[PDB]
Amino acid sequence: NVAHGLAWSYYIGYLRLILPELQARIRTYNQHRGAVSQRLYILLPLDCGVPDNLSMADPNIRFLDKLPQQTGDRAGIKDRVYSNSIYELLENGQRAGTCVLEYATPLQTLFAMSQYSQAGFSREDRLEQAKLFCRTLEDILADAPESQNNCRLIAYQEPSSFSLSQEVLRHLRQEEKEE
Amino acid sequence: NVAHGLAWSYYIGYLRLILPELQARIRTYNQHRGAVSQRLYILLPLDCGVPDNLSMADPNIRFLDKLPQQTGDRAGIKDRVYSNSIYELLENGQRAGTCVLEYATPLQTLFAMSQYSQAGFSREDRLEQAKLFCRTLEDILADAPESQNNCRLIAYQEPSSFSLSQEVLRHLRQEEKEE
Ligand SMILES: Nc1ncnc2c1ncn2[C@@H]1O[C@@H]2COP(=O)(O)O[C@H]3[C@@H](O)[C@H](n4cnc5c(N)ncnc54)O[C@@H]3COP(=O)(O)O[C@H]2[C@H]1O
Repeated sequence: NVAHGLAWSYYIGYLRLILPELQARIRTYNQHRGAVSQRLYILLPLDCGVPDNLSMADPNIRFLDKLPQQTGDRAGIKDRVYSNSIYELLENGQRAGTCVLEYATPLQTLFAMSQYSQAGFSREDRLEQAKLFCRTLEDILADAPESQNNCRLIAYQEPSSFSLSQEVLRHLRQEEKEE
Repeated sequence: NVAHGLAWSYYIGYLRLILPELQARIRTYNQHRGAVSQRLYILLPLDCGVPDNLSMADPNIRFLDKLPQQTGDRAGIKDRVYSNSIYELLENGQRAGTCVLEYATPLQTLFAMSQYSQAGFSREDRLEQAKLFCRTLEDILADAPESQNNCRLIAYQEPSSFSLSQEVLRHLRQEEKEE
């Protein structure tokens, strides 16, 4: 049940420090083309396949720019930088949305752990732990609307023809339906 | 035993990506006063008290500068920045050493978890988990001399008159004894 600790680490050491400041950074970018959505969209692939370049996971997800970096002193590191990337979502050659998009990195940690023999984490427990991570993280944000309003969890499982851009657009449009 | 997963997360998502590049960044700073030591000194307070400003933990630990930032694309974030701070260690008004110093942030996560009721982590298990983190992390680096040569773990426990700068200097001088 390592996924439980990674979910809490994900919130304590990240979501709870950037999301209270995200709207400010979003509106700052729009001021100083297209309107960036005001939520952090977090990709939770249950197969734990976490590429580093989204464009390689789906060409329709096209990097646009970066937000204004957030900084802060943490654990003896001066000016620890929290940066986020803005992606355009394409659909049949058209820009259907623009949002701050990224994977949940701890799912990449789960994947790596399953390969290290010293970690005592079997390759078979990847899916189960990924789901415990999603469930735990969802339960955490349910008790912190400050952060829940600032992000949407996009958990998915590829069966083999899958569209990641279409998966994001579904959440991005259901959010605009209640805007 | 959440400490086990945080230790592996600490290595997979950090130590294993900066330490192979640390010497290059150290020597770059010395080129482009005093010689910075060529190891990352990581503070592991077993009481899990992890301030964000080292100078507040001990005035003899004085921030000097930052290293050249390392960057890389991780989990959909373009140019994720890994930064490190250089500290001078004072001793009776004299500069006894200079090194890249910082706390192990996951110990700060353990502390926060113990306060959240939803996390199911008792306040009493802080010390035990801190030690499991130290032990686990030490065992990981023993199997990766690439990273072990590039860092020294400084685990300590305050009894109530403690000197943190003197604690670091002891490790910094034992390393120069076999230089
Ligand atoms: N700037 C950022 N950008 C994107 N995501 C961020 C982030 N800061 C935190 N997170 C998310 O939160 C997790 C836990 O962060 P934490 O700092 O407590 O725990 C971190 C931290 O103690 C250490 N670490 C990683 N990157 C670091 C950095 N740039 N500076 C200092 N420590 C770092 O490794 C642990 C695990 O890192 P990991 O990435 O796997 O897991 C991170 C990551 O998924």
